[PDB]
Amino acid sequence: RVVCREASHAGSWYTASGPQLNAQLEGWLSQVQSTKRPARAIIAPHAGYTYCGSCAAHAYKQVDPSITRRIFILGPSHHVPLSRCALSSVDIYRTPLYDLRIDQKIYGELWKTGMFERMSLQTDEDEHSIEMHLPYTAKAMESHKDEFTIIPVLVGALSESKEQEFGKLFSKYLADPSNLFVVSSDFCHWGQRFRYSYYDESQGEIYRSIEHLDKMGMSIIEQLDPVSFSNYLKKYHNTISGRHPIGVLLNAITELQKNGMNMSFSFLNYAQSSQCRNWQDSSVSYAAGALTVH
Ligand SMILES: N[C@@H](CCC(=O)N[C@@H](CS)C(=O)NCC(=O)O)C(=O)O
Repeated sequence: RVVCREASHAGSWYTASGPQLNAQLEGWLSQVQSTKRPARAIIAPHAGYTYCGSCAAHAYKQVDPSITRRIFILGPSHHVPLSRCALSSVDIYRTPLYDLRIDQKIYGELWKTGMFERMSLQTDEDEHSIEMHLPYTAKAMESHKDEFTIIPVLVGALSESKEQEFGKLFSKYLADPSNLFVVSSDFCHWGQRFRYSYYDESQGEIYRSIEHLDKMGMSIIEQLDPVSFSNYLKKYHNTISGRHPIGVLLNAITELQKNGMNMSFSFLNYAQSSQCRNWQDSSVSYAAGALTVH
């Protein structure tokens, strides 16, 4: 049995040198003023750090490392035909900063729901959408580096009913101030290379239409409304890569509202990998945001 998941995208999606990566993350985090501490959930991108690291800092700066003790990371599956969610087979997730330990107690509880499959080590290491949050998490939590655990969850192509069921399942954990939910997603992938060319001419340039479409989705997320978000996906089919983890989060939020809790979500930074101006251009969008529970 292999006990460690190697940092299989280090050096290609982010800097492999621990000390240099540490300084790069520190630099991006220093440019952000914390406004939403202590975040109970964040939405953050999963592209290479050269493209999205500055944006992701706006989410990670909202984590209060003196409060958060367990960090769920829900990332969408890119390679495998997964219809449910999957849990890791290893005990430790490596990063160039320091290695992260999976919460064995919660992993046992989750497994006993019967709702999860077990992803192989090969599946685990092939996916990047969880790994891209490990260095940032390690950096955000370094002042308490030996006092927190992670709960990695691979999120497949969930049906609406599975988004509802997993949302209700995770809601009991979302209600605990010691827990943090990292919801991994990029926003619009625009261009012929993505077979996506939706364009609202009332917005002007293509990149402004992309910004408007993304921000329609971001505003719906801020309305805490999973049905509205599903309807928006059905209407425009925006290529939001973590739409299923987001659907899980929104259903968890509505479950907590039914239990009498009150919540607020705010997006804090929006960016595009480039600015599309003609039909042959392509770009990927990034958005960072935080959920506050009082
Ligand atoms: N170096 C990595 C990452 C490259 C990368 O991050 N590309 C951007 C687009 S310029 C991106 O957004 N990737 C994640 C996504 O498409 O959602 C690779 O070769 O795939």
